[PDB]
Amino acid sequence: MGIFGTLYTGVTGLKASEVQIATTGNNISNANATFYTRQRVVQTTNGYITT
Amino acid sequence: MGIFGTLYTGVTGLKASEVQIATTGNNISNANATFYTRQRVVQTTNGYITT
Repeated sequence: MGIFGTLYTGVTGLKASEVQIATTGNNISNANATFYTRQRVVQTTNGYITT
Repeated sequence: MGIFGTLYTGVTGLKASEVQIATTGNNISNANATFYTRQRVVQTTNGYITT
């Protein structure tokens, strides 16, 4: 029962914190400007069902 | 056959405690995607008895 239960709580909980932490962290530490911005990208799709 | 229930009654408080715990963290969970409002869980009963 507990194998996946407890596991993913730690996985999800930890990620939520460090990410936002990181996002703010360097930006403030930088004499910030903008000559680059987040790259965004997409994943190809597999076949799906409709009978 | 009876102990089946004996396990289950503990499972109620057990899993109810499990589910309610998971609910709080899930409210926290995926904040990278901006904002969110809520979900909720409930218990149920019906007509007249008292004993």
